[PDB]
Amino acid sequence: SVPIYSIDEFFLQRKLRSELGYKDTSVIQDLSEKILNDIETLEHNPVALEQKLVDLLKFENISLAEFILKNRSTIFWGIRLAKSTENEIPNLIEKMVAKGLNDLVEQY
Repeated sequence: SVPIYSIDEFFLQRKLRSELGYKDTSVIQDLSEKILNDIETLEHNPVALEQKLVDLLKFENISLAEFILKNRSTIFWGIRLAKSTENEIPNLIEKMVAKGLNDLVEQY
């Protein structure tokens, strides 16, 4: 469900606008980064991450948690690939160092 190549820089921002409905960009910018910041901290366990995501996205009303749960690693490392411009070559070293997670086999 959704490869790593498909996830561009503004992938999570577009998914939030379509599902939630937020017209404003700076509401999406904070909310996209706020979900991403929760993921990196709670990579240690999946069940604790669902507790926070249910609160941010405002309960079963919207939900959208299972979509982020299955793609938690893919989106976080996916957006980091497209974000870095000019200083992208030090980030391509960081992906080699950050290899505690499973090997995402994907090339350009």
